[PDB]
Amino acid sequence: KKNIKRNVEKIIAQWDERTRKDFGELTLSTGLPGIILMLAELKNKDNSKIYQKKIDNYIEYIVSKLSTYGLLTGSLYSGAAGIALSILHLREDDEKYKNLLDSLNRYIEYFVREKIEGFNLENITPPDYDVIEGLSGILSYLLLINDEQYDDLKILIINFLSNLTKENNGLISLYIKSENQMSQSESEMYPLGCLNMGLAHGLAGVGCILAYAHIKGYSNEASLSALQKIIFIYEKFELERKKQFLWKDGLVADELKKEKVIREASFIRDAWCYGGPGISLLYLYGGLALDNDYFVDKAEKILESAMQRKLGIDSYMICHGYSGLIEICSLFKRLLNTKKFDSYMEEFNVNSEQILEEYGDESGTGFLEGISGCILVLSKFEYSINFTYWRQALLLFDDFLKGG
Ligand SMILES: [Zn+2]
Repeated sequence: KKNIKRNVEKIIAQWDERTRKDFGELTLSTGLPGIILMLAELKNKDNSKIYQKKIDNYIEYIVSKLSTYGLLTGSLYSGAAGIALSILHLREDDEKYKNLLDSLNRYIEYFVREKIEGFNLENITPPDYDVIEGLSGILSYLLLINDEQYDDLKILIINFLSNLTKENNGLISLYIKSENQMSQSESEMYPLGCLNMGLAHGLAGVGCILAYAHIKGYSNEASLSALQKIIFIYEKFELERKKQFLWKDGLVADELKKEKVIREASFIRDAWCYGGPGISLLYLYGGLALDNDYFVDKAEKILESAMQRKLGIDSYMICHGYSGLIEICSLFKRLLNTKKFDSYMEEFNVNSEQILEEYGDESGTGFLEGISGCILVLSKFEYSINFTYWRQALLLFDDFLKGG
């Protein structure tokens, strides 16, 4: 289909215009890091020449924005880790990429080490630890670096996350007080606060990165116990019978302190960020890292269930849309050689032309919610060799069974 080409071309036009006119532009979420990945993934196509040029332009632009306004964050989705991920594949092509990457890496270590030092536990909020803004996301990038000089950093973060699964105010740790919720409306959903149970912002994300850390060579008894405790909490608060393979977004103090779910949710959905699809990654990675066939078998059922149901799905975006679910299924097939999701993947690719044309102008061009995320997904069905590490940003680990 020649429609990816037209669409890409118009994304380049918008970004060529912007790159001679905002914090947002430098983020993986909505900005150039995402556009760089999308374009870099299209190398086999005829216009890779032009694409590498735009990529190099957009990198130029990024470094002069950094060397003027600096960086405030090391985060995967808003900061240095996402900028570094978007160009990691380019490292050995020229020293300009290597130098820039080394700068990003020193900044990250500085930033992480500084964030851990100043951390106040009874002010814990998801951007502290999570995938989008916190350490889990940062570690996801760092584990791609083999240079042994980041070992202490890796374990510093691993211990820190593990420690957050310990009991506190009686029992607690990763529990978020109501005033510590990310948004006004969330403070109001959870007047007594909660344990966030999503991949993007909650316990599943922390669990995944610890399983992935283990298989990359980075674990101890404390982290393996943390992983275990997390999967144990997922096994415990799983909803029942007809709501089987479902979890609420958050568990509240008393639910936790009585070990049974009490009040029922208003809105559960099937997303990468919250719900079954994301949660299946925890079971998959726990299962594989812990050598537990039950966990692995179950991850499959959790995802299979979500694909059948598509709860709250009304777009093709990555974060909480159908492209997200589809990409998680593609990972299962890569790691397990399962055929369980083959019809869902087939159907999506059959429908591709329509997906792009009806994609809103409304959610922008960016990775996490915009059309370029969707183009990444489509592009790797068409040509499955990944030139980039984009999937790392979603905790989709193609190297999970490659060793250390
Ligand atoms: Zn989302």
